[PDB]
Amino acid sequence: VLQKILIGLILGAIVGLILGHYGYAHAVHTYVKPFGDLFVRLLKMLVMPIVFASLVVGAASISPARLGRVGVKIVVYYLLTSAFAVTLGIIMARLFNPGAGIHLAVGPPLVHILLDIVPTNPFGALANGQVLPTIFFAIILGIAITYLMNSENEKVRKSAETLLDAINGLAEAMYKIVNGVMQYAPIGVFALIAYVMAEQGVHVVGELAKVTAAVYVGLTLQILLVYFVLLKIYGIDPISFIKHAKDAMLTAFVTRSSSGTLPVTMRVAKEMGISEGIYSFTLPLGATINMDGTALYQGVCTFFIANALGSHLTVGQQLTIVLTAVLASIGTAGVPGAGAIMLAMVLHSVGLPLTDPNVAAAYAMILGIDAILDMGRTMVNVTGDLTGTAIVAKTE
Amino acid sequence: VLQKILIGLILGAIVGLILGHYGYAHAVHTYVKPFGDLFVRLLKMLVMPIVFASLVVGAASISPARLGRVGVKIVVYYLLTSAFAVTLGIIMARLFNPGAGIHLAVGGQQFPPLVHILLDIVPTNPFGALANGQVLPTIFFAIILGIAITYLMNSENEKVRKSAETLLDAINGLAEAMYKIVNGVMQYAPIGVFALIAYVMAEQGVHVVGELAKVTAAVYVGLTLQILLVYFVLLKIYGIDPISFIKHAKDAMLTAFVTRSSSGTLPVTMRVAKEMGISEGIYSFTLPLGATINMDGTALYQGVCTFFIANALGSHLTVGQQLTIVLTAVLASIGTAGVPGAGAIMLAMVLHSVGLPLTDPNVAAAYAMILGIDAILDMGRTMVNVTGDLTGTAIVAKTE
Amino acid sequence: VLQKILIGLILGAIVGLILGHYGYAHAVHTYVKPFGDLFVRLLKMLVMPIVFASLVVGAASISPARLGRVGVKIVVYYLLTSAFAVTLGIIMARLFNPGAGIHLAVGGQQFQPPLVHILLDIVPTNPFGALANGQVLPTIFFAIILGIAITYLMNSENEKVRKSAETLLDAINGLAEAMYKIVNGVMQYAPIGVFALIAYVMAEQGVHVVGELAKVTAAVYVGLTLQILLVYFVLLKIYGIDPISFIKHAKDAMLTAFVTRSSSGTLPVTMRVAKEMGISEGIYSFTLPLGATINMDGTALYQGVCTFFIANALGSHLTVGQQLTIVLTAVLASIGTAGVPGAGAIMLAMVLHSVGLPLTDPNVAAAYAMILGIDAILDMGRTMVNVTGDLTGTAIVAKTE
Ligand SMILES: N[C@@H](CC(=O)O)C(=O)O
Ligand SMILES: N[C@@H](CC(=O)O)C(=O)O
Ligand SMILES: N[C@@H](CC(=O)O)C(=O)O
Ligand code: NA
Ligand code: NA
Ligand code: NA
Ligand code: NA
Ligand code: NA
Ligand code: NA
Repeated sequence: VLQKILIGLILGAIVGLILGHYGYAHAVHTYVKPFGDLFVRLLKMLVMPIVFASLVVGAASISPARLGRVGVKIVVYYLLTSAFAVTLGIIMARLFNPGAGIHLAVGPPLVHILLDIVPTNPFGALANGQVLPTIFFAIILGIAITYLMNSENEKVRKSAETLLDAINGLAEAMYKIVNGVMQYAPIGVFALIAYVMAEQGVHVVGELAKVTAAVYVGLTLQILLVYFVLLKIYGIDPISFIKHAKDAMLTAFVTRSSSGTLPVTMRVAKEMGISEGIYSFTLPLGATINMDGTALYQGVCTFFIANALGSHLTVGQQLTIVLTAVLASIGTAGVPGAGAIMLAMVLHSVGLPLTDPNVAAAYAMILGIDAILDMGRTMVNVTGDLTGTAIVAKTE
Repeated sequence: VLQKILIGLILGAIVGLILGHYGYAHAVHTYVKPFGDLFVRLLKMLVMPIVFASLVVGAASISPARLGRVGVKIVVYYLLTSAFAVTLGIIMARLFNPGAGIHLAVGGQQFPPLVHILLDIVPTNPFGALANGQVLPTIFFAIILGIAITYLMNSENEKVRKSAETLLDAINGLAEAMYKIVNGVMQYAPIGVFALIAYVMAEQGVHVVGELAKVTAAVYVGLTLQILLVYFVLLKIYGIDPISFIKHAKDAMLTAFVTRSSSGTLPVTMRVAKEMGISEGIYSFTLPLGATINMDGTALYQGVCTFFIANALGSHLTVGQQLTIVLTAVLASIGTAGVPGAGAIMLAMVLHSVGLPLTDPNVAAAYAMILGIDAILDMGRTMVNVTGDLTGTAIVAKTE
Repeated sequence: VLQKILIGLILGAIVGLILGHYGYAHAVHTYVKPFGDLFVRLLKMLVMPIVFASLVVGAASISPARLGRVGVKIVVYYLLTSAFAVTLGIIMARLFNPGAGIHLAVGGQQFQPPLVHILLDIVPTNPFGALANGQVLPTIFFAIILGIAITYLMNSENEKVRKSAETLLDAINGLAEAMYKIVNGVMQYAPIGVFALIAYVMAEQGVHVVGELAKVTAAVYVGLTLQILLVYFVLLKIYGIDPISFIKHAKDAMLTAFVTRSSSGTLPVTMRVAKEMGISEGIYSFTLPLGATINMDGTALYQGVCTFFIANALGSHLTVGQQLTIVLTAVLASIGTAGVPGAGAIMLAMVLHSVGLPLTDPNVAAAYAMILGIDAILDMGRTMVNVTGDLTGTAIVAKTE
């Protein structure tokens, strides 16, 4: 069964939590966290081909619409889900008030980012991660192929259908393998939370426990208040959605890599019957743009620091968190650290840099339990993609 | 229309030239030169696949000849076109005499095994070579693959011949698809172009005065006379209509001028070779090769710079052994890469050949004057570097 | 003919040996060793595709067995071949006793991996990366996984799935095939390539094989010869395969491996000898690349006979007892040692700190620098046996399945 995951997740959360309370953070890290990393190694392996392949073959569907409309749909969808997510985490940090005790001890060109979506060598872009420029190209290829196939010349249309196939052969094959790599997941998962529990979990106490609640409640309320709602309204069964997306949420949670989860996310989109036309473009894009769980986490962390330091958090202009949280979320990468790291950009937005070494002394507190906040946050980052995809998949 | 390029090129050259006279070199650079770079990003994207694919499928044609003869032809073609080009630039710099005023201010200054270059043509990992630019080793391998494919298809075993034809197809699928795209990316060209000369005009253009204007003339007149005196002529004699050639190569010459990347123009140069009906067997090998070997417009620029410096410093430019420019210019040209600066950079090698290095900090004070308007000289020089590939390809395409 | 190789190897060994006795180590290196390197460049070129392709198509054959059994077989084969090889080189260095004269001159001086963070590295994180940056091993791991997913994709109820899948599998074979076509052409260069390659090593390190260095060399090559006759010829004979047909077939791989000293660079030529002696891509296209970095038999001997050379010149008792700890670590070091044309030297260090005599104690570091003075001589021999052991094992296991 795939409750062997929950058997691993629960057993591991427990076995983990215990062993780290007894100073064996290092019996774990040296002994258990390779099996958790192995699992990840595998899932990374599949991300590059599965993404490329499935997007070329996902330029099956209509050039100007689908893509055009679907992009714009999903983009618009993504923005509002994220712009909401922070506001929800603002409200969570006005509710829980994480910062009384005084912070104890002390001690990119934007444009030259947009241009970087258009690769300069697509084999480069392939061989060095780089989902986003890959996406951009994989699309352009898959479209040129469509047009090649409706050529009058039938040597053109011969080879073109040829190519398009092998590419699908691959995309398909990746999907075949994401099934096998899921067998490891119970062990993979067990080992992964075993670590984070026996490590940062035995540190979630006092005001750190306070902030953690303010996050995860916010994350829960993102789902029920936004996803379940937006699903319900759009006529899709929320509860069927969860049942199907169980596998991606668990990987995303446990891995904390949105980008690492992508194959498993994409195979959940396949096996809930959406078109490669949609999912194979919305998913990778969203996998780095729709960080809903980050925008909450960042909105609730800006507050945590500005409370321990005791600014008024502008009773007025804290929309400039909301704004910058969005912006930072969009920027934050899909690796299992960067929301912390990027939180900085929404901090210098509220005017409290990691230079004023009390700020830097709270932020370092936060960072002490990031991988805890990460799991939750990540899982919601991914879910937001599936929701959005699914919603837009039903609109088209 | 593709006169929207000329509408962009002329509007941009003007809008540019003006704004840079009014100290807005930075309103441009921050606001207009991304659109120009976007265009380039795109064209870079295509170069790697288009080059690889088209050459494997361009090992359609006859193994020993075609390739063999065509290589040798185009190589021989390339050498003499370049060896001429410098001599034409020598004559331009004896004509215009760019160096009376003494290289005034001093102080603002500047800092390969040959064999371990030839060996570097044979790649050690063809996916490496692919994923890291590297046209030349790619070419080498793409050929070798394209040939092994031909031979695989005439195998007695028909599972061998099944899969082989299969592979060769998808590869063509791609090569084809790239060509489809170089058509789309051409749509951007008018904006792309407008922005790209908007920059160079509003930047180094408002600096082309006095003896800098003098050297520019002696280059561009030399570049014009490379066309009329060598291309138009070598085209006419070989029976191809010059004026149909220019009409067809209007797109590659405009990209190359505006981009200044020989190598970045390659897809558009290769889709001009296709749509003037030459064989992938020829063009998909002569074009990439020449795109980094047949720098004619460089060898002129370098011959006419060596003279500009040795005039401002006032050496006799050896009344006798300035053939050692001619020789080294060739050698430098061959070497100079297809990126949008290196003719300047490489000019150094022909300077230390005439015996005046960038150490003697008056030399390095002229050479830094030159470098002040290089992108002006680059547009010109680059366009001629590409044209010379088309000319030679076309000429040799007609001989075979 | 392919005796134009032997005509080049012999002419070159001679022309080389002579010119380096007359201080023209640099007339050679500047003039002859490019043609030797060109040859290598080419063979490198083919390695990546040939390996990848042939393994995906090599996941023709049965998923659970073949692979399963063949792996375990070849793995088990490999261990014992190597574990023997050192013991043979132990015995060679008890026989020839290379270390009387005290390590003269001190002051040559060199400096001094997480295992688990090696195993994890076999599973690539981006297969295009792995491909584009050498990295045979993770490539293997993935190429298999691909080739198997392909097999299963082809027996799908959906026949659009089974359409494109067979499509893909074909082009991949188109390539594999095409590489093999080319390893034939690149063999044409071999006589020149070979001539130039030994021309170098002879006119360079060969005019240095004198005295105790000649002593150790003998103790190596005799050990290497006796690895063949005593182990290969034997294990071949017993398994019913004709040794002398095997040698006839593997003549081309052995000569490249010897002359190139790159086990990994020889791989196309080795893999095309496996093809043209009629083994399945199912076997050879997995056992050959794996072994090309794991089955270093000629290394484990060289390393066992080098530990002894140094421990003799320094005069330790070489533990009359626990020198099995060489045997053990030599295996481990052999397994680790890469297929590039130096690393047995470099890795010998790990079996030295195992016997407790590091390159810090600068007389150790003054012997090890003597060894290294003639490594490329020991390398040719050692390497060729590293490859042979792959063919032997492949062939043996190829006949078992
Ligand atoms: N690990 C997170 C990123 C973050 O920490 O912000 C994710 O992939 O969603
Ligand atoms: N940018 C030129 C090189 C040069 O300026 O010499 C070209 O690529 O053609
Ligand atoms: N050159 C050897 C490695 C070594 O010298 O240990 C080989 O490839 O087999
Ligand atoms: Na996401
Ligand atoms: Na993000
Ligand atoms: Na050129
Ligand atoms: Na050049
Ligand atoms: Na080996
Ligand atoms: Na090894």
